[PDB]
Amino acid sequence: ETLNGGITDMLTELANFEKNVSQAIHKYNAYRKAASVIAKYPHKIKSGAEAKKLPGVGTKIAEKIDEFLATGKLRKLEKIRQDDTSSSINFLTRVSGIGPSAARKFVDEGIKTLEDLRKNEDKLNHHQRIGLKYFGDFEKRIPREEMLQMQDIVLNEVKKVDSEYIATVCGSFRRGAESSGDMDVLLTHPSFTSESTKQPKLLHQVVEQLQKVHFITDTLSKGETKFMGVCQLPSKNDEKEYPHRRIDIRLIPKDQYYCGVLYFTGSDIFNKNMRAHALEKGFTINEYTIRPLGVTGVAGEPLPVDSEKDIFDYIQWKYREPKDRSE
DNA sequence: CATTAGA
DNA sequence: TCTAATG
Ligand SMILES: [Mn+2]
Ligand SMILES: [Mn+2]
Ligand SMILES: [Mn+2]
Repeated sequence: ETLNGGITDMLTELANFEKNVSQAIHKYNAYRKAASVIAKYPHKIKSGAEAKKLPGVGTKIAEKIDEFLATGKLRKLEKIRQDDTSSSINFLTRVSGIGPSAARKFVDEGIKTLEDLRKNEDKLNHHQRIGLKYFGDFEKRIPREEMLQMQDIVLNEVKKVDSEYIATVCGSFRRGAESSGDMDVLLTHPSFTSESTKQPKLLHQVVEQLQKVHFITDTLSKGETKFMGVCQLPSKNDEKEYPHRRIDIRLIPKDQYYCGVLYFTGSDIFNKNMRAHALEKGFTINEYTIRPLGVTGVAGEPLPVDSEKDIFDYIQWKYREPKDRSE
């Protein structure tokens, strides 16, 4: 957590690079398991040799650790950090729509900067187009204050279109966070669950709503179950407009909400841990259900849920307010 | 780890 | 169809 820090971070830098600037899936995969194990080991690695004892630790990375231990740095690391191309790739990457594949291609074409991308708006797609559009506000955090404002309007039309809806705005917001990166809207409807062969419109009706009122402003992607967009809060009585916000709305079978709710609400750890416990408790939890375990090794059969509580009662735990689902 | 775009 | 990019 800290006695093995420099090593871990260095490695992951090492790993993140192979994946991105290069295509080295494997090396990258390499640096990761290593960067993983070395993180677990309870003592101060004092030499590669020592590291090397480890699993996934080869001559390659161990060599790497000596150098880092020996001298406060690493050239390979220093070289990359300098490398304009590779820099370039990391950069373009921030552009929502942009991935490594693109990055690279873009770079090869010579598009390396913000401006580059502009000049060639043609070379980019709608997503990427949008991404480029709202790059600044896309990297901006969302104050709860706003979060509050957003969730309000949203439940608002949700309600309006059909009173039979259920929306929850999950994530850290849901968890109390003083700020969020985007807004995550979970959605369901009685008239939609497991078997009841859809009602795409169900999703459809809302986005449309939000749009008509100006909440929704662009479309990153619209599917019959997962919309992905951009939104904004009505820029008040002037002098202050709002940044373009990333938002996601998703449809869900009323029969699997709460799990998914539970889940997407986190925290990553809270979940893992709760889930771990459900294992002892003779259960199985996952993004959609909760199945009781059969000693044969495994089992099935989706226990019925109607609330965040049921899942809890099931594994006989303490209801944790989402406030404190921190871990 | 599944959904969406796209080419 | 595949492949990329999001989460
Ligand atoms: Mn070994
Ligand atoms: Mn990006
Ligand atoms: Mn998200």
